[PDB]
Amino acid sequence: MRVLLIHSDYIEYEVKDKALKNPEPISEDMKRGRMEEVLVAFISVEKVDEKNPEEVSLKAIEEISKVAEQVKAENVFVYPFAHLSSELAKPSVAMDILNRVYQGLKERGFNVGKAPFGYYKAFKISCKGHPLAELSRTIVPEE
Amino acid sequence: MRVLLIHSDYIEYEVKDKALKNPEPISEDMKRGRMEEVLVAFISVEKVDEKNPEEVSLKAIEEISKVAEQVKAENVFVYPFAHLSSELAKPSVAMDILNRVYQGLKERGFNVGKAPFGYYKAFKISCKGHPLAELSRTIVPEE
Repeated sequence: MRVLLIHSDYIEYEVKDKALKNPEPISEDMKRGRMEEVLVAFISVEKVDEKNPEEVSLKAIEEISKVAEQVKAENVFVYPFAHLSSELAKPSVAMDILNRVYQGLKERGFNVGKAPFGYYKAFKISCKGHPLAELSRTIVPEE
Repeated sequence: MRVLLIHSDYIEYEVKDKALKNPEPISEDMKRGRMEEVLVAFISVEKVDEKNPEEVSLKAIEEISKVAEQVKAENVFVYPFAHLSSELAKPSVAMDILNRVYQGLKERGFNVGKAPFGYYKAFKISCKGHPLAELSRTIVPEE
């Protein structure tokens, strides 16, 4: 897994066309969203993550929480984002892990939003300028 | 080299703290910038690019131009962005290549903007939702 963490004044998205034939099933509330004062976690789920979805997710949950604690973010947004790696996971495993991370973060007491997997999305973001406001993390299972 | 190409209604930045000890020397006009209706090229210059800075840059110039032609963008923005790879180039070579790409794109008749290398930057972007509006490219020299 590769994660890009961006501490942002806001994130906003609107689901547009489908990018896969079998994308994530969505409800009407899921086709747009906005959070403010938010650590946006852009996530690429990778092939090696398929060895241990649970271990990878837990490690991601810990890393994302730690950065949110550092920048004092109470809001986290899980934004699926394939472009951080070419070594991508099967879409079913990607969704599995994205969900594990999303749920895990709520279980830690954050307010967490998400964008659905497998659609093209318009999105707006404003990245605060700070040293810890734009970070990247590599998280992989122990083999 | 890894490039993330985002067709955007706008990009905007404001240079904040320095992220390196020897960043790119900047003038006062360089510390903020805005373009609209713009193909934003987020660029990670990689270690393997040091074998042939010229060849890599030319390949990048061609790929970025082609995408701008597809989405009919007349404005391009070169945004240095280390997070697309862990296999990073020496900062001097990174700046060399970023400049080659920037200049090359102007020589093709685009209006081109850039953000300086080596600073933390606040930035705002709005990505159009379209299928070709958020793309990634790997460009490396032939060995």
